Amino acid sequence: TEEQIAEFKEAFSLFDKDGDGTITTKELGTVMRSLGQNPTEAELQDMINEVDADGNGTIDFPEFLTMMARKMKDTDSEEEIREAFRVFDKDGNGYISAAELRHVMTNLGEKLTDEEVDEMIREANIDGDGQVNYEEFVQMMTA
Ligand SMILES: [Ca+2]
Ligand SMILES: [Ca+2]
Ligand SMILES: [Ca+2]
Ligand SMILES: [Ca+2]
Repeated sequence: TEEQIAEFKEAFSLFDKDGDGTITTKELGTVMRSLGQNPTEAELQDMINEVDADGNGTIDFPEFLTMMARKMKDTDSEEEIREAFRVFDKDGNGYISAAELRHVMTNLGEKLTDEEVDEMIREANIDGDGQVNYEEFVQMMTA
């Protein structure tokens, strides 16, 4: 963890421009900008409120660190799921068709008829294209 807080410390300093130990809507603002995004003060204020646990109006290390921890898990999630999607989507076309789910389902040890695969697509197909896209996929995986 020692070398972990250090890493986190490094990330915190980019934001803490004047090094007083807190991040302000203005400091958050200059970083967003240096990144090519010019948020309004109102949008900046919402970004701070979300992380500000004690309501003093700024974010300190412990608050950042704790925001950061939780969110690093969820990006390690979206990434596992973004993976499975890619193995399913044999023709990297953005969509999982019946032919594709059937092929991979057979490699998982289940030989399904076209009818059973059809039923799988249906169940998860929202926009009704008869295909499963990333969006439909995650809702199917997670929820
Ligand atoms: Ca500061
Ligand atoms: Ca605070
Ligand atoms: Ca495909
Ligand atoms: Ca669809």
